[PDB]
Formats: sequence, structure tokens, C-alpha cells
Amino acid sequence: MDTFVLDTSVFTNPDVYHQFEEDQLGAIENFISLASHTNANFFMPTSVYYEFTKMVSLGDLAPKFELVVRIRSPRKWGLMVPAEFLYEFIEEVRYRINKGLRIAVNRLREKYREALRAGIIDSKEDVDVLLLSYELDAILVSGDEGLRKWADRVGIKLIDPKNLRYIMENLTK
Amino acid sequence: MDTFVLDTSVFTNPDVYHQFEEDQLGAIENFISLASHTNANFFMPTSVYYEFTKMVSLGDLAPKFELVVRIRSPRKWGLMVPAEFLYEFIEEVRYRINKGLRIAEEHTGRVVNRLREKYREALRAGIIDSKEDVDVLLLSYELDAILVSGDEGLRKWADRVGIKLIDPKNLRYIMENLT
Amino acid sequence: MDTFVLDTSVFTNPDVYHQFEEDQLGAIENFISLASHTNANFFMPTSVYYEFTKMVSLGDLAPKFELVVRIRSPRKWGLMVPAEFLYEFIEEVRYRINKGLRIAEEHTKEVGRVVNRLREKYREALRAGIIDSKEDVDVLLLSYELDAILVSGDEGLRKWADRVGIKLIDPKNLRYIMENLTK
Amino acid sequence: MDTFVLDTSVFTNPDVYHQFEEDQLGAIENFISLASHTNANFFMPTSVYYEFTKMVSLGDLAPKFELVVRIRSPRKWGLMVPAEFLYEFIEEVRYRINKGLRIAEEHVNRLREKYREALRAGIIDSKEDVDVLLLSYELDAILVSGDEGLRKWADRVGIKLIDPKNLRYIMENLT
Amino acid sequence: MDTFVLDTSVFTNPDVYHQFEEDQLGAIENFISLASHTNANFFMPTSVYYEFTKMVSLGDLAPKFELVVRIRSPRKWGLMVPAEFLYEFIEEVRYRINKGLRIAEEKYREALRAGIIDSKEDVDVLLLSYELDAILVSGDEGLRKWADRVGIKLIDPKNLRYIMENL
Amino acid sequence: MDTFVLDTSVFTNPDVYHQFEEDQLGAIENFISLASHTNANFFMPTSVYYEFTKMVSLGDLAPKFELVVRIRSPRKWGLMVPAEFLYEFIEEVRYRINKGLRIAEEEKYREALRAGIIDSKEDVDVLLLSYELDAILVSGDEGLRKWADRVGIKLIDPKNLRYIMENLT
Amino acid sequence: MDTFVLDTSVFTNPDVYHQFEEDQLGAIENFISLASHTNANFFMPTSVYYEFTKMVSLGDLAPKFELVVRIRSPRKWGLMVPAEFLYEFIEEVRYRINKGLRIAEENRLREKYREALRAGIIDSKEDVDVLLLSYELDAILVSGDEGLRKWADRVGIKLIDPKNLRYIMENLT
Amino acid sequence: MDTFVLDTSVFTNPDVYHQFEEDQLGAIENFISLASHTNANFFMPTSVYYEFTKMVSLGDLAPKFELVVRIRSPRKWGLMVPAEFLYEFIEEVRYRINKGLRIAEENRLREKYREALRAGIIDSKEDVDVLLLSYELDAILVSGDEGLRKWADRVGIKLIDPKNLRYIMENLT
Amino acid sequence: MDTFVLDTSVFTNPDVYHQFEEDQLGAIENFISLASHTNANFFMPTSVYYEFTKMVSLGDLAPKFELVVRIRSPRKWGLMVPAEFLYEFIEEVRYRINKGLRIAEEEKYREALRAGIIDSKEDVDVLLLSYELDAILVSGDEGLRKWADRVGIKLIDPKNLRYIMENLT
Amino acid sequence: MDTFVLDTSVFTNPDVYHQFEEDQLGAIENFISLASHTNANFFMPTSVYYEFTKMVSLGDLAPKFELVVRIRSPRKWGLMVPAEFLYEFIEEVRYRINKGLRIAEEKYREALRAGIIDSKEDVDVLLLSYELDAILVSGDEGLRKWADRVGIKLIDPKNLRYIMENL
Amino acid sequence: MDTFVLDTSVFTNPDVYHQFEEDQLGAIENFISLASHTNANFFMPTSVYYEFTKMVSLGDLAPKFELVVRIRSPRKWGLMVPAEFLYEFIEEVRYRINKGLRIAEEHTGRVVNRLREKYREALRAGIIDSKEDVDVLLLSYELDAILVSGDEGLRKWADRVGIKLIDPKNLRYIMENLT
Repeated sequence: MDTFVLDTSVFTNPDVYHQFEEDQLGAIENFISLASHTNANFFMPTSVYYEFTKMVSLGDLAPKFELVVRIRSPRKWGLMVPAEFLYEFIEEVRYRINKGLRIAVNRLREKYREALRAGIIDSKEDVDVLLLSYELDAILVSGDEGLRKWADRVGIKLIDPKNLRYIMENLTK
Repeated sequence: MDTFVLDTSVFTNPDVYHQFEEDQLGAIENFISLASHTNANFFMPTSVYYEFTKMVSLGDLAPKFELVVRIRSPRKWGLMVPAEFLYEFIEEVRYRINKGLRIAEEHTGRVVNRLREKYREALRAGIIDSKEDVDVLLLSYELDAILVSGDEGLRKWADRVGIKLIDPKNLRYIMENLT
Repeated sequence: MDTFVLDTSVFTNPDVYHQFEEDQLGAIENFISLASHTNANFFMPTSVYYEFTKMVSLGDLAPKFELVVRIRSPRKWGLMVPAEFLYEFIEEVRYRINKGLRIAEEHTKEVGRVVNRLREKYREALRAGIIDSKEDVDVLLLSYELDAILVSGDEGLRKWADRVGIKLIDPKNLRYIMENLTK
Repeated sequence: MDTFVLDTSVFTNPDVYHQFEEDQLGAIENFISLASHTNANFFMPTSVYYEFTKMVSLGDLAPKFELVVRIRSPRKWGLMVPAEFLYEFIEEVRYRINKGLRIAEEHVNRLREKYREALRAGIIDSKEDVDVLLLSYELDAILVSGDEGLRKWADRVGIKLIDPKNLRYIMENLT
Repeated sequence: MDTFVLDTSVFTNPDVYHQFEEDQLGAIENFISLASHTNANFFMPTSVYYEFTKMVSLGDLAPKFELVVRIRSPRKWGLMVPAEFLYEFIEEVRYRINKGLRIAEEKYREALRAGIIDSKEDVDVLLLSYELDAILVSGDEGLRKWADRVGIKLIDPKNLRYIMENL
Repeated sequence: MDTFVLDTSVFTNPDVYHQFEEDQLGAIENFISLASHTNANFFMPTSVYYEFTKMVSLGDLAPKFELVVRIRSPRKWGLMVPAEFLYEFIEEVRYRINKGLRIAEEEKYREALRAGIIDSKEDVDVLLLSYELDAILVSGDEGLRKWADRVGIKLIDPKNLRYIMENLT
Repeated sequence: MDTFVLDTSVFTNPDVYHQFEEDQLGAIENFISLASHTNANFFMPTSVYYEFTKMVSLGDLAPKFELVVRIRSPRKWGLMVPAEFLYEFIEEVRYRINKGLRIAEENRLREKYREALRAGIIDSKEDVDVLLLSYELDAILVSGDEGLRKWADRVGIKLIDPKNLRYIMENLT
Repeated sequence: MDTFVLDTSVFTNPDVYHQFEEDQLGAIENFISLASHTNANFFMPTSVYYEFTKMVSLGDLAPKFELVVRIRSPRKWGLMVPAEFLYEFIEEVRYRINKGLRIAEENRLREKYREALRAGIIDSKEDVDVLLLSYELDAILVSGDEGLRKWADRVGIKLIDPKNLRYIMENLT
Repeated sequence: MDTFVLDTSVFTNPDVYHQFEEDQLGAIENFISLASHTNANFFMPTSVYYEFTKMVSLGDLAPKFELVVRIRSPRKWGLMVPAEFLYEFIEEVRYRINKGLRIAEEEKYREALRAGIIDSKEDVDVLLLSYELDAILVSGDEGLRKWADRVGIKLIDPKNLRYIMENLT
Repeated sequence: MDTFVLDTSVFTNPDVYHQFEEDQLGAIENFISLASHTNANFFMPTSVYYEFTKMVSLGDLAPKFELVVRIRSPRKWGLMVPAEFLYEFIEEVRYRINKGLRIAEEKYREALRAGIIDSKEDVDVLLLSYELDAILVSGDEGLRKWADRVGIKLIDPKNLRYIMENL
Repeated sequence: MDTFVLDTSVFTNPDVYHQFEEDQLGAIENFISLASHTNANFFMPTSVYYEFTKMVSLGDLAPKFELVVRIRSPRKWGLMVPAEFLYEFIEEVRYRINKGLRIAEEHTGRVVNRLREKYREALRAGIIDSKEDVDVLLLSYELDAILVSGDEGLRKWADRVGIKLIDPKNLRYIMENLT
């Protein structure tokens, strides 16, 4: 039975969520409905779910979302990663900060200070996503191309996020 | 099938128990009834159950409650925790004591004497709550269970150490979808 | 050769340090001098040495002390303690916070400002009971890791050390022990 | 026999190097001379040595330095660090970026580059931090550093430490 | 399926056996009947069963009892307990005897030699419970507090009938 | 080099201490002096040393004693004993209580046993320490050394302790 | 399913075999009959079966008995017993002979005393065989001899009252 | 350096002790004297030393003997012997008693026959103790009893001719 | 399900094959027919089957026989036997040679032993195969089954083979 | 230092012992003298030494011999040989006896019962050599060819004196 | 100290042995003399030594040679080689047989009969040489020794499988620098 770990970008990037509906809230609702009738487990890291809720107001959808998408933390005890992964994470932080810095009087340096604090949060989400995907042996669904490139050098299973609805449909119990 | 370890706050904090009914005994009895018809195991550490019985008089409910919610002790023999966990526990005691000390101070010859006994009850309960926290975490770890809490402090420790969690406000909803 | 882990109390409790000299700074300086000519390794946890520097001002003694007493952190990686040590610590915490409350109140057994001064002396008591509990863990873990003899003076810590199988000495005989190991 | 892993700050922060000489190039030279007669091993990560050379021109000292201080890379092959360490590293990056900008903030076109530079050096110094810790862990060595934030981290992880102000002193008490 | 290890106290302390019947022999008889029709294994240490028979005369009930409640010895070969457990046992002996002599008011020499027999029962009970991963059913506060320190599964003995019924 | 774990009865039973001197305090003092020159390690469990101090007032000898005979606790962390040893302990408690009860039979019944428990806890501490250090158990108590024999702990005649100490410089 | 290892005494001591029938060969035949319709495995050591056959003639029953009661040797190849067990066996030899010696006390006196201890060691070798086989198969020892059952208990072998063997077999069909 | 485990028979059988001196207590004293100046460790099981003391009074010599010959118990805690060894011990009991029984054949007849087999099992328990201790220390067994030495050989314990013990000790000073 | 390793003597000793039929070839044929319907695996070592074919001419029965009783070699690669078994083998050779020598004593001395060696090699092949498969050894030879007993291999009375086969559909 | 395991053939076959002396008792005597002054351990299996004493009467040489040549049994507990070795032993027995009867020309029954005694010696020799990691000294072609198949260290027995001398 | 395993070709190929002297027996005896005063162990497989004795009559030299060059058999009991090695051996037999077949052909009613016996001696020696090669490699591996050969074919197999090598022409020089 296929397990998936979802990124923040799955429901915040329009290129991905448009497959459910053009509205954000409507796409999320459609996803939740479909997730009930599909033979799949969905997961999302605690940290990622937190940032998703800061961006999108789910309200009455939250409990249904939390029922179909299990929110687990990847911080297992005694989990060890090889030293190499540590060094690759450093490169991911570089990517994240510099990407945020590109998109940025003194609203250029409280923009800039906000960009790097977001860049750290995005990196701590990336590692949470990968670790959880690794632990569950799950398929990582993510609109962030930079994350997906890293999930490959590390050998995590992937899907084209644009085909998530399609995949889900062809697995209905 | 899903396993849950319940904290004391599941049935003592109104924000959580109101999903079952509006009376404490009503909520407990509604929970027990539903637990019978749900495909799930429930557990509560011995220490947590003890404090729960001091705060609430179950009476005739106790045997039914003890049947649906299994009371186990998490004090395993060959169990080992990393030295990290030990240091994290010290921070939880700090959190517990200082939160309990805030609430003593705020309520605030004769006024000096009610304040000393109010600060002793703040610390002693702060330690009791910290020992319960550990019991809850260890049991959750051992059974690979979903910790149902409500005490934001505990839930955030549970998260640091990778224990499974749920929003306690959605407990009834989850139970209803596992019948 | 013998290895020792030192508590704060070895140089702050007068019943212990008098063996070197009657003054505090004099006792510490005398200890350092003797430690140089003794065939023994001395250690103190980073957390404990920090509290020792907050209570006593070593000044020019610091570098000599830091040479004879090695200041190491016991927070090794993958160190695992059994789960019973977790519960025994919960109990030391209790003993500690309580001993302190005792002195807070018992010291304050003694306008309305009285209430605020009592409020502080209670606050200070728990904050220092948690600092002394963290010290206690640090001391035991360091003693365990090095297989060292714990020199304390604190009854509460030594009782715990004994429960967990850590080697102990009478702190009052430290100078004597050191003298019978000269190189 | 004692082993030490040196940080850049040992020879770039004056508060540390003054124990050898007031002069930077003289402190380094004095250190090198003493290291020859000291019963100790010295090490410095490859990345750390690279940054040290970009700040200080050693010239004819380089070969003597490279003989007394062995320049090794900690990027071993089967090394596994706990997942926790990974999260600790993220916090170290936060500390170093935020320390860099606090410096930057104080001194429009010059500001955008003073802020790029703040965080590119912030990442480089975080990579140096990891290199230093991993090498210290691998060799079971005593980490000598002037940076507070690195020395604070070397404690959470249990790496052996020294007051850098006492380095000369320690070296002298080992022949 | 839930396994259980029974103490002597289950059928000798009236507070516990009254749930089956007011009569002692009738409670045992009722328990055995119910045990047949419940999806649960029952066990009792050799040493505990011996003392139970010295106190209660079962007569024709014995073979039915021995069929529903399996009598095993916990003395498996190569079983190792942590040194800590050994020290905790010493404390249990202290508890057992001190209680016993309170009760003295030749009756000192019986309060000792019974206090140790009760201690040997306690160990046999805990070890068997540990080995089978069973739920310890016991009236005795002291045994149940020790069982808890060592992480053995417990039940309120007063709800034994109720639990059996719901299986 | 030879390691020894000492019981309480080494310095509290006259049959054993007479080899050092006729006086108790003098035998202890003679032992301490001889221990300093001897090529052997001496040890005594914490619990055993405590009871020894309650019986004998060492005074100024305590620091010299605590230098020659090292007072360790045998309650090591990951230590496991076979379940059989646990059952052997129960028999030792019976031996100790019944011996203490015979002598009582002339509050002296209540403390005939409370001492019997303390003596049994000491016995365990002595055996475990002996096991851990792979040491020779020196004890005058018959019952303890007969147990020590069942569990394969090395033994000596306590009456020959001085002689053995002398044959090791 | 339950497994049992049988002693000689289960069919030679009258106090146990009377549960099947009053006559010895009749009891054996009833047992065999019942064992066929029982949901249980029966075993007896080779050495024990040999002495059983030297005491009872059996004849016609032998092939039926050998079908229901499997005769195995417990001398497994890599079996290790604790040194302790070795000492315990010396005590069992003592018990076995000194018993034998009580009967004898009731030339021929020598010829009775020699015969007493030679049968004593044969019975000791039976005891070992029985315990080892019970251990190997994790079987319930059905004996009748108190001394063997006391030993079996110290060693933690599963036991039953031999007087209830028929009853147990009946409740497993 | 060479290690030896001694039997009772090394100082109770005259055929062996005569190499030291004709008198028993004189031989023991010479052995003790020589053992002091020998580069070799000597050992004897607790059970063996006990029976040795019940046969020879010794007295004055005891502390010197206990210094040169270390009296250890071989009942080590985690010792495992193969099941095979257990069977071999049953044969040793047989040998030991049937021998004992030959002497007896030469009331009192009973009191001689009881005494014969009680000493036989005591000697069997000695044999085990000796072999186990020899095994544990990797020591050379010095016996005098042929039956024990035959066993020691089947088990692969190191052996010496007891008649050459003095000679061996002399060539190690 | 039950597995059996068969010796040569199962079909070459009349005391054993008479249960199937009075004729040799008829007993073998009856056995093969019964084996097909029985819920049991049969095996015979390669070496044993070779000698069986030299003694009895199976003709058209061979393919049916080789279908019901599987002919395997027990010379597995990483197989190790304890050194004791090696010494036990030496005693088996002595038994086999001396038995063959008694019967010889009436080139019949030279081949009294050469057969004794072949029979000893067969014995080893039989035991090793039985050990490997955890099979029940069926053999009429007294000496072999008494060895099989010493080494803990499962056994049956060969006289009851038909009866056992019948009680397994 | 080089350890050696000696066969009977070392002191019973004249081709080998002639290097010490022409006389048999003198060769043994000479060997023992040299053995004392050479930096090498010597060993011989129990079974081999027994047969050696049945053939040669040593008398007063025995204790000196037993001091220089340690007589151990190879029957260590738990030693395992590969199944292959077992089959190779069968072949050795075949070799030993077949040789033996050639020689027959009651003398058939002795050529067998000696052929097996020689086989049991062969195993004892190889196992001891294996256990000690020793050099096997043997006159017998057949034993030395087997020793070679199993990877045991060998020497030419004719050069034994020479090797001892250079140590 | 350095250990060496010698091939048959060390003393039979002149290009190698000429470093010691110009006569075969001269070279062997010079080698033996030097081997006595060098801090090095020498070994040769039993099979290799056998073939060496067939080709050269050592006589009185044999005991001295056997003392300096230890003749061991590499047929270890628990020794395992990777299945690669097995396939590589087949290629070595191909090399050996085809090299030996070339030399038979080249030398080349009566001519047919000397050619059949010349092709049988080419194969049978080709197998003998292949078994020697394996013995040499296995012994070298077991002792972690330096293979001294000269047979270019063997040296190139030895290299594929990571055995230590030396130029055989420098053997004397190496021995001289280890005195």
C-alpha cells in the first residue's frame, strides 16, 4: 500500500494544486475527499503542517485534513545519518538562503532579514520531509524542484506532483 | 490498529472533554461508551491514572474505565534512554515548576502564611506533573502509541522526541471514524 | 593512576577545604600546588566549573587550576543510561528543590514588601535547586564515563552516587590521599 | 599523547594570539617554534587552513606550519552522525548568519553587498564549525577555538575543550 | 489472547473472591466454570499452588482447577535478572516479615517462617509473570507495588470476573 | 596482583583478629600498617564498612583504613545475576534469621531478625563485590563462605590472612 | 498442541495406571486407544522404553504403542547443559540409590545390594534422558516418581499430576 | 608458567608420595618445601582438600600447604558443559561404586556396603570438581587414580605421570 | 510431514521386507506403490542406492523407486561434525570389520573387510543424511541404529514401517 | 618458537632415527639430550606414546622423554572438523589396512586390528598438529600425504636433527 | 620482517638465477648461503618444490635448501576464495595450455608419432603449471608474502588479485639490503 509524504508546496503552489481546483481552499477540500476513498497513507511532518497552517486558514477542514494526512515528527531517537548527508544539508541551506535573497530603503533589509529567517525555516522543513520520507519508505510529493533534486541524490522515491490526483484515482479501494 | 496513551488533561481540561459532553462525568461516560465500539486500544500510565482518580470521583465508572483504558506502568526492565532525554527532562521540570509558580503568585501577618503553603503546593505538584510527563512519554514510546494530551508543554516535548501526536480536540472524531 | 571528579562543594564547603588552609583562596591555591606533584588525574564538569567561578573569584589562579583540573563535558554522543536512572534523577530533583525550600522558608521563618522578598527567596531556591540537580547529573555521568572517584561532601549526591555504583572517597581525607600518591 | 584541533580564530583573534607575540606573523612563528619542541599533535581541517591562508600571508612559514599542524579532512567514509546533530547545525547557521548581519548593520548599493557578504561568510564559517567538530570527534582531540558559539556547541556534543588563552601555557608543560 | 498469573490472595482474600460467590469453595467453583468459557490462559506458580492447597481443601475440584489454571515453575535455566532486582527482593522480605510480626500479637517463629514463604511466593509470581508477559492478579498491596516498580502488567483483582466475562 | 574483599567479621571475630594482636583496636592498627607494605589490593563494600564503624570506633585510624582498604559499592549498573542466585539468597536469609533467633531465645526478637536482614544484605554486597573484582573473599562467617563456595568465589582461611600478607613483601 | 514425555512409572506404578483400568495390560491398551483420538503428541526416551519393555511383555500392543508414543533419543549433538545441572545429577544419583538401598535392607544380601545400586544408576540415567527430552521438546513431564518431579521443578520443566492424565487427554479431543 | 591441579591420591596413594619420602607427613612436608622454590602454580578443589584433611591430620602444615596449593571451587557461574560430559559422568559413578563394591565383598556387611557407595559418590563428586577446575585453569592434572586419568584423557585435559611429579618440579626452578 | 532415510537392509533383510511381501522384488514393488499414496518423503544416500542396485536387479522398477525415494548425497559443503563423531566412526569400522571377519571364518578374508569398509562408509552417509534432513532412520542393522541412538538421530522399528506408512493416508 | 608433533615412526623406523645414532635406544637418548638444549616445544599424542612404549622399552629414559616431549590428547571438547575430513579418514583406514594384509604374508586378524590402531594414531596426530599449529614429523608416506591434503605443516624427518641443531 | 614465496622459475629460468652465479647449482648454493644471513623468511609450495626437485638434482644441498626455504602446503582448511578467482583460474589454464601448445608446434609415418606425444606432454605440463600457479598464489595470500616469479603470466595474475610482487632480477639486491 503506497505511502506519501507531502510538502508545504503541494497545496500552496498553484501549478500543483490546480489539478484539484482553481481555488486554494477548494483544492484542499477536494484532495481531502479523494484521500478518504483512496488506498493510500498520507503523512506530513509536524513542522511542515505548522507552516502550512500559518499560510492557509483551514478552519473546519483541519480535523478532516488531520484525519487523512497523519502529522508525524521525524525526530526518532538513535536515528543516524551518514556524515555525507550533513554536508549535503549545508548545501541545501545555501540554496534556500540565496533563493530567498534573490526574491528580496530599510524595507530592503527587513525584507532581507525576513528572507533568511524564512530560508532557515524552509531548510529545517526540507530535512524533516526527507527524514520522514526515509523512515517510512514513502514517495515524496513536492512542488519544490530544489527539494526533489536532493531527494534523488539521497535515493528517496519521487512522483511528479502534477500527477498526484491521477495516481490517487488509479488506487481507489 | 491504532493505540493511544491518554494524559490526565484529556478528561480534566474542559477545552478537550467538551467534545463528549458538558459535564465532566458525562464526558467520561460518553468516552467509555464510544471506546467499547471503536477499533482502538487505549492506555494510561499507572501514575497518571492515580492522579486522575484523586481529581475525579469515578465510582461505578472505574471498572468500565479500567476495562477500556488499560492502566500499565512504563517502568521497563531493560529499557535505556539516551543521555539527551535526561537533560530534556530537567528542562521540563523547569517549565512545570515555573508555570506552577506563576499561577501561585498571581492569585496572591496572615497573607505570608497562605503564600508559603501555596508555593509548596506549586513545586510539589510541578514535580508530580513532571514524573507523569515522563511516564506518558515512555509508555507512548514503548507501545508506539499516539499521545493524546492537551498540555501544550508535554506535546512539544513529545514532538522533540518523535512520539506520535493528535489534536486532543479531534479525539471523538477520530474514534468515530474507526468503528 | 587514580582519577577524581570534583564537585563545587569540595572548595565551597568549609568543612572540606579547611584541610588545605583556613582561607578559601588559600585552600584552592594549596590544592593546585599539591595536585601538580601528585600522580592523579583531576576533572570537573563544565557546568560545575562554571558555578564554581560564579561563587569564587580565582583571578590569576584560573589557568593553573584549569591545568591541574581538566574541565570536560559529560555529554557524550550515543551515551545511554537505563530508564531507572531517569527515575532516580526525578527523586534527586525532589530532594534538592525541597532542601532549598527548607532554607528559603526556614531562613525566612523570620510593611507588605515582606511578601515580595519571600517571593524572591522562593524563586531563587528552586532555580538553584535545578542548577544543583543538573550539576549532580553532570558529576555522576562524568564519574561514570571516566570510571573516576567522586569527591563531593554533599550528602545527597554521595548517597545517589552510592546507589548507582560510583566510586567514592571521604572528602575530608582528600589531602591525605593526594599526599600518599606523590611522584 | 595530547592532540589538538585548531580553529582559524586561534591565530586571527588578537585576544588569543597575543600570548605568543603582539605581532600576528610573530605569534604564528612563535607557535610553530614551540610546537616543534612540544610533546603534542596539532591538526587543522583542510577548509579551516584554506580560510586561514586567505586571511594571513604565511609565505615562508607555510611549510613549517604544515609540518607542525597536520592539515586533514574530516570527510571520512563510514562516518555517521546522529540526526540530532543535523538540527543542531541548523541552529549554528542561524547563530552565525545573525552574528554576521549584526556586524554588517552597523557600518544602499554598499549595503546590499555588505549583506550578501555577511551571510556567505556566515555559511562558510558554519561549514568550518562542522569540519572542526567532526575532526575533533574523529581524533578524540581537544578543540582550541576563540569563537564562543563554536565552543558552546562543542559542549552540547561532548568534545574536549581548552581555554585558548592558556594554549602557550599548556604547550610549555609538555616539554 | 490475554494470559494471567494468579496469587494465593485471589482465592483466600474475601474482598477479591466475593465477586464469584460469598462462599469460598463456591467462588473457586464458579471461577473454574467461567475459566472454561473464557478466551484466556491462566497460570499459577508451583510454590503458590502448593500453599493454596494447604489453606483450602479442593477435593474433587483440584483436577478441573489444574486443567484451567496451568501450574508451572518459573525457575527457567539461564534466566538472568538485573542485580537491582536482587536488592529490591531484600526490601520485599523486610516488608513481608515486619508486617507479619505486627500480627504476632512460637507465634514469632511462625510470623518469620511464613513471611519468607510469602517472599518466595512473590518472586515465583513475578518471574512467571515476566516470562509469560502475563497480567498479575493479586490482592496484596505490597506485591502489586513491586510488580509496578518492575513493569509487570496489573489488573484490579476486584474486576477479574468482569474482565473474564468481556472475553 | 592479589585482591581481597573483607567482611565485617574479619576484625570483629576474635578467632580471626588475634593473629594481628590480642586487642581489637591493636589488631586493626597492625593490619593497616602491614597492608601499606603488602603487594595486595584490599576492598570492603560500603554497607559492610558502615556496620563495621557502628561496632568499632576507629577514631584517627579511619583515614588510614580508608586508604589501605578501598570502600566500593557493588551496585553496578548493567550487572545481571542468574535467577538461581536470587533463590540462593532466600536460603541465606533463612539461615541468618534462624541463627539470630536461636541466640535471641534466652525487642530482642524484633531485632534478632532486623539484624539478620542487615547481615543478609551485607552478604550479597560482599559476594557481588568479590565477583566483580574477581577477588579472594576473607570472612570468618561459616555460612557466608559456604555460600561463596557454591557460587565459585575464591576463598582463603581467614586465620592465615597475616601469613599470606607477609608472603607478599 | 500439547506434548508429553512419559516415564516408566506412568504404566508400572498402580497408583497412576488405575485411572485407565485395574489390570496393567488393560490400562496400557486403553491409553493407546485414547491417545489415538487425542489432540496431543506423546514421547518416551529410548532408554525408558527399553526398561519399560523389560518389565512388561506387551507383545501385540508394541506397534500400536510405538505409533502413539514416539520413542526418541535426547542425545542431541550440540546440546549444552549448565555445570549446575551436572551437580544436581549427582544428588539425583544419591537419592536414587539410597532409596534402592532401603528395600535391600529388608550371598543374597550382597546380590540384593549389588542389584539395588545397579538398578539405581539405570534409573538415574533414565531421569536425565527424561528431563533432557522434556527440555528439548518443551513438553509436559508425566512421571509418578516424586524425586524426578522435584528435580523437574527445580529445572523448570512443565509438570502435570499423573493421576489426572486420563482427564487431561479427555478434554483435548 | 605451568599450573597443576592435584587429586587426593597424590598424597594418599603410597606409590606416588614415596618419591618425596617414605613417611606420609614427611612427603607432604617435602612437597611443600619444594613447591616454594618451584616456578609453578598449584591448585586443589575445595571438595578434594576437605576429604584430604579428613584422611590426614596435617595440623602445623596446613597454612604452608594452603599457601603453596591454592584451594579454589570450580563451580563457576556461567560454565556450560556439553550434554555428552553429563552422560560420561554417569559411567564414572558406575566405575567408582562397583570398585568400592569389590572391597566391601571381602549388620557390618550392610554397614560396609552402604559405606562403599556413599564414599563412591563422594569420590565421583571429587572427580568432576577436579576435571572442571583443570579445564577452567588449563592445568595439568596430577592424579594417581587410573579411572580419573582415563576420563581426563577422553575429555582432553592435560596429564602427567604422577610418579614423575618431583622430577618435573625439580626441572622448573 | 514425516521424512525417512532408508538403509540397504530395509529391502535386503527378510525380517524387514516380509511385511510388504514374501518375495524380495514383490516387497519392493508393494513398498513403491504404497509410498505413492503415503504422505511422507523418502530418501536414500547415493552410496546406499548404488549398493542396493548391485545386490537387487530392479529392472523396470528403478524409475518408480527413484521417484518415490529420492537419492541424495549428504556431502554438503560447509558441514562440520564434532571431533567426537570422528572417533565414534572408528569404533563403527571396528564393529563392521570384526562382524564381517566372524562370518568369513568358515579372498574371503580380503573381501570380508573391503565390504566392512563399504558398509562403514554407507553408515556415515546414512547418518549424515538423516542429520541434515532431520529424518527418521529406518534400518534393520542393529549396530547402525545403536550408533544412530548415541548421536540423537530419530529412529523407528523397521518391522513397523508398513504400519506407519498406512497410518499416514 | 617452532612446535613439533612426533609420530611413532620417528623412533621406530631406522631410516629416520639413524641420524641420532645407529642404536635404537641410543638414538632416543641422543634426541632427548638435544631436545633439552633446543629452543623448540615437542609433543606426541597420548595414543601414539602408548604404542611407542609397547614397542620400545625406555626404562629410566621415560621421565626425561616425558619432560622434553609433552604427551597431550587431541580430544578437545567442541572441536569440529568439516564433514570432508571424515570421508578422508575412511580412505586413510582403507590405505592402512590394505597395506597391512599385503604384509600378512591369526596374522590377518592382527594386520586388521593393527591397521585400525594405526588409523586412530593418524587422526590423533593430525588433530594435535592442527590444534597446536605444529610441524608434523613422520616417517610414514601415507600420513604425510594426508597431512598435506589438509594443510598441516611438514618437515623431512631425515633432517630433524639438523633443524634442531640450527635452533 | 619480509616474507617471500618462490616459484619454480626463480632457479630454473637463467634470466633470474644468473644474478647469483652462472651455473644453476652455483646460483642455488649462492642463494642458500645468502638466505642464511638475511633477515627474511622464504617459502615454496609443496607442489612447486616437487617439480623443482624433478628438474634439478640438489643432492647434498636439499637439507640446507629445505631449511632456508620452508616448504608448506597452501591447502587450508577453512579457506574460501571468491567465485571470481575460480573463473580467473580457467583463463590461466587457457594461457598455460596455449603457450605450451605453441612451443610443441614450433619444434615440429614417423613425424606424426612424435607430434602426438609432444602435444600430450604440452597439455599435461600445462595443467601441472596451472596447479602450481594456484598453490603459489594461495600460499602468497595466506602468508601475505611477496611473490618472486619471473613467469610473466603468473605475475600478471598475481597483480589482478592484489598479491605483493618484486622484480625477480632484483632478488639478490633486496636480500643484500636486509642483512
